Amino acid sequence: TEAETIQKLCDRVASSTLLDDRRNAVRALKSLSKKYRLEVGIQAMEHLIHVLQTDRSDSEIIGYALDTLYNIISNDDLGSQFTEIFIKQQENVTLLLSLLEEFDFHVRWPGVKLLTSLLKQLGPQVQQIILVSPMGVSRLMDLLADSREVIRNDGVLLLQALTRSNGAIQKIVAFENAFERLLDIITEEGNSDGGIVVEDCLILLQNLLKNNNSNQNFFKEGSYIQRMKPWFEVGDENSGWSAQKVTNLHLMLQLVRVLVSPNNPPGATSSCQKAMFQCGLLQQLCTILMATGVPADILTETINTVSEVIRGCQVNQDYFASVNAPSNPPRPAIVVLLMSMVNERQPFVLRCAVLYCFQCFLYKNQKGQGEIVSTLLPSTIDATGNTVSAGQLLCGGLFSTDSLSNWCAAVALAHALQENATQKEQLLRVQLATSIGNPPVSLLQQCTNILSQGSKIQTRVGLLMLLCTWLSNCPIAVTHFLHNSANVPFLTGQIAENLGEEEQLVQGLCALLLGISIYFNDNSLETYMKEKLKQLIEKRIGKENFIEKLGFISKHELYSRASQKPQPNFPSPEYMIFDHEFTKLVKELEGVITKAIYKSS
Repeated sequence: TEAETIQKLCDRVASSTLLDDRRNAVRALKSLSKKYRLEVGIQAMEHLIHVLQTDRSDSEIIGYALDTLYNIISNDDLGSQFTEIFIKQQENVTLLLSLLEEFDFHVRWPGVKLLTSLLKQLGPQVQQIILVSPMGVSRLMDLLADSREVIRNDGVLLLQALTRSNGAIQKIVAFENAFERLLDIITEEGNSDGGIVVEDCLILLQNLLKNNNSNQNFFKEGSYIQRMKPWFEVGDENSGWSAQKVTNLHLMLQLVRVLVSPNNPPGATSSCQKAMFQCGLLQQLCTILMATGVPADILTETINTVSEVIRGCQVNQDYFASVNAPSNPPRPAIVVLLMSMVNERQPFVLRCAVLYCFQCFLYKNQKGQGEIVSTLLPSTIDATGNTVSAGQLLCGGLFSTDSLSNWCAAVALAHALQENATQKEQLLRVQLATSIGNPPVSLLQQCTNILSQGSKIQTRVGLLMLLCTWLSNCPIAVTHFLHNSANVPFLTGQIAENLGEEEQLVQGLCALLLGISIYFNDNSLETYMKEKLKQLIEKRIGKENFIEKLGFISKHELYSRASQKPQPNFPSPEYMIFDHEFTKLVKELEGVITKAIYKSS
């Protein structure tokens, strides 16, 4: 029986009076830790611990005790329960911290590996023991300063486990110089060309910053954002990028994004956007955005990063508009964006990213909005220099046969109009170039006409989000809409029908559009005053029925997700239904429209 033989090694370790004997026993008990743990765990563990408490004068036996404990605890779920047994006595963890003050390799290295495993398996509990132990975090931070690369590198992994989801420890590590030290490890290792140690440092940096407002502030106020610029100085290569270089650069971009996340306190993102402009980071990122031979996944992530760097920041938005591609007719980055978005051939995730970048370029940027719309107006301002305009590309996508391009172009245009009173009115002057035989038709009416043409649902959702955005807060748009006599009957007909579930969303959007045409109706068009439209709802469809159908939009499965996330990074083309900003409009208007409809007078 092994339970007995290991009991004899246990009693030797415990009772044996000479160091040499105890040591050979621990060494053998080690043999039985790998390939045989369970008894060793339940019968050797407290003796191995006793060797750590006594016997500290012999590095060799301590080494073996820790290697054996590592083997009891680590999984390369037995590992979980042995961890719980180990830490029952919290002094067992503080004893490990004491041992980590020793520099002898055979003590230090296994100590680091064991405490890392404990930390990975029972994070919150082990972290708490370390946090309240005097000098506990300090002794671990100092592992980064060990002369031996193997220890320093395993120290980074330990500190990932220590900092994970622990605000208090993250703040201590920041005060103890972690940002400078980790950035310097990355520089020395060669930035994104630096292999797995760089990846590990970047992961630790993410633990230090993600969901940590105080550390993001420390990062910014410590003038560390400028240290991120060299990371994106990639140019000598641009064909044979290793998988590890891609992994590193992806993490580096994610770090940039943490600092300008739309979910931060607004002042934090804004102040970081400014700092990124001042040290040349934004400019450097736009350089990779316009380079050649950048792997698809980096290109997409870089576009999504630049998006958040510019989002709502006038100086940065204006910088982005000044960026040109290196072509014989210089071509704005914005045009290069829109080309890709409506390119039926490009990868879906790239088309989504380019849409995000365009939305963020326009966000709170009335100047940019007016620049886009003005390319659609009969105004011979020298558009040449770049012959294809942003407006021409959006019209092409709007009326192309590809529903994805229809949706993206309609949403891109809605973002050009949103909260812009002037551009909503300007866009009403746009008349489509019609092909031979066809009568003239306004852009507004043509968008509307497409809704009754057997177009795909996706096409019609996009056009309806556009039309709702256009008419919202714009009585003159409402009048131009209502003045074409086909529009109200069409809307009431669509809403009144008893169609399948997928078609219900279109019905709901039709109800929103009809509601907008009541709520924002200035009663200047005798044919369709508010009371006439309301009586029409009652007769053709019924007031309660109207509201049920209006309610379909916000009750849709994908609506909740679109409302929470600004990024349009849908899983696949069939999920491309709702725009985030559009969800804000529905939230703003559904309630007040509902009240307007139920009102009697």
